Amino acid sequence: SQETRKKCTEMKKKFKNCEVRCDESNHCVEVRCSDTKYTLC
Repeated sequence: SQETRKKCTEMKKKFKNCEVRCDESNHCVEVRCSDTKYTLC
């Protein structure tokens, strides 16, 4: 529980230039830099 919101904060630390968006419905954090877009579930 809330491992996704933790992971979103962590991905924002690493990828603050990229669009790191938090979730809870899918428990998957999508990150969207420009050409590179990846989702850590």
